[PDB]
Amino acid sequence: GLTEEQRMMIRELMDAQMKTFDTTFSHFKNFRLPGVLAAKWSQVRKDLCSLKVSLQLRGEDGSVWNYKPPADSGGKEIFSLLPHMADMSTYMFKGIISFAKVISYFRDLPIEDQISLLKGAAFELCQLRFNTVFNAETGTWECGRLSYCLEQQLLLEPMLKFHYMLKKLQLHEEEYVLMQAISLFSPDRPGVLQHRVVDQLQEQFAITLKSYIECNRPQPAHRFLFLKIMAMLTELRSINAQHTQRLLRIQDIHPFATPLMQELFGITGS
Amino acid sequence: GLTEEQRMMIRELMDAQMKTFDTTFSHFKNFRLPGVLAAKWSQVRKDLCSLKVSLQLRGEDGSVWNYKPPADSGGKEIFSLLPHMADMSTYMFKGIISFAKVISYFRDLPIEDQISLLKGAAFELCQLRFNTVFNAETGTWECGRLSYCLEQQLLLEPMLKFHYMLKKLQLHEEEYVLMQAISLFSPDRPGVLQHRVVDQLQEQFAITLKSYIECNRPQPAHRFLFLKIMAMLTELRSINAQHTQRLLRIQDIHPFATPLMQELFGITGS
Ligand SMILES: C=C[C@](C)(O)CC[C@@H]1[C@@]2(C)CCCC(C)(C)[C@@H]2CC[C@@]1(C)O
Ligand SMILES: C=C[C@](C)(O)CC[C@@H]1[C@@]2(C)CCCC(C)(C)[C@@H]2CC[C@@]1(C)O
Repeated sequence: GLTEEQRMMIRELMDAQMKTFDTTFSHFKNFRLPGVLAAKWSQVRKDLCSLKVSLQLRGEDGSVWNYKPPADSGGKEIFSLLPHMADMSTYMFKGIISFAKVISYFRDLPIEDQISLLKGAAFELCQLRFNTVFNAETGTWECGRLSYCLEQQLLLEPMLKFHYMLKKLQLHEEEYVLMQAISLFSPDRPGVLQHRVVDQLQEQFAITLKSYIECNRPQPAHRFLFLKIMAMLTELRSINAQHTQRLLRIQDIHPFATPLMQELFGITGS
Repeated sequence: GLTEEQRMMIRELMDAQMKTFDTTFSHFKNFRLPGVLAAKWSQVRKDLCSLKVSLQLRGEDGSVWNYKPPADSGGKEIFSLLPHMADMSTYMFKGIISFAKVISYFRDLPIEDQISLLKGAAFELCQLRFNTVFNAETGTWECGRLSYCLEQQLLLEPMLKFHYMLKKLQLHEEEYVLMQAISLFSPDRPGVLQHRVVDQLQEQFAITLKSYIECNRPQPAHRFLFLKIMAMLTELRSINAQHTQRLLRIQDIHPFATPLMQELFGITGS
């Protein structure tokens, strides 16, 4: 059974998730949309083609807008969805930042450790929240009135393979929010000072997740599930590192990062 | 055979059509689009539902936007496409006005007869030009990078039955432009003073059309084609009258007419 203080730990995480995760994306608004009607470039081109999606906008009246992205023809058209994706990423980053500020274990860390942990894990927590709205049967992220549909060679892309593999473990809401906590409290992010405090905090979150699975998942299909989840978190950290490199390469030739993204990625504006 | 001065008549009409009809709609731009995300009303509701279309925007890069209109739920949502349609109608009206100003038979009329003829026939010439880009097999008006697809009970709507019936006569470009001339030079529009001059001008255009068909269409399928075209022009005049009533009813509860539309429909702004 879960100890008393582990139940309180899950409850506060679930509470923060309920307060800061707008599952309907109802307040995602005023976002940009695609307009109507050398070796660096070769690599920026490869960075974007494997993450191509179409976009659908369902209106409150019942109207539907659908956007199909263009094929790569050797021009700026591969950047048509970057302003919108920056707006969605920024909205998601804001929810992740609010999620961390509610958690007591996070407020009690020094503020300049809070910034270091958020800078290192904001992308990972965003991907974990996006997995809960991912439809693996249709390959679409269903974000309330917005839908991002992927245009099985796509599973070669580690980000897409991550979302398909994670969705198939069929995790509970409690397991997702504990994954967010373990990723957020990674002691070994750049600039973390209280690595000792963050380490034992992460260990308690992992122990709680381990005990949660052992108490609520007896089926043979969930054997080694905790170890499967931990391996997924290691893969997500790797995806976070390669995705940061992609963003910085695209930012080099075609700026698109919002001020909040610039802050999280260390861009000073000079 | 066509007389010498009839050949010159067709040539000037064809010349004006070539100069003023942008068949690719390349200069139709900066138009509005639907936003993203009592007994008068009952009749304004019936006026709009039978003319419902979806909208597709093909970009130069290869991207495609598609708009599906909402169903009627008893609200303002039936007016979502009115600003765009007013922009398309205004662009088409401008081409029709430029078409008339090139024709010598039109410039030589007094200017306040030119305004009366344009006020009475601008809608009809617009519909005739739209028929040349109508695809009866798909029910879509293919306007270059824009496509307006109709959402056979629709043939009950006289405007849609007109476009299907006219397209099936498979008229030449010369026959279309002569239809435009006969409609433009209708002597019996409100405010026409030189009804005698306009009458014999229209008669010459009809005689030229009659002679054109007799000289270039010997096939049994084109028997009575001139009489079929003349009957279509009478039907178009009737459609013009009922459509003016629809527009004025919609303008009463939901203003949408551009300044050019207001001028053509006699709205003073007071
Ligand atoms: C900020 C990152 C990028 C490269 O500019 C866009 C990544 C984007 C992203 C993960 C961005 C966040 C929203 C959502 C719908 C989950 C998409 C799925 C499609 C993908 C992978 O292209
Ligand atoms: C100005 C008139 C209206 C009522 O506001 C719109 C009419 C509109 C119209 C004839 C307007 C001109 C362009 C095009 C694509 C031919 C459409 C076809 C669909 C239809 C019939 O709804």
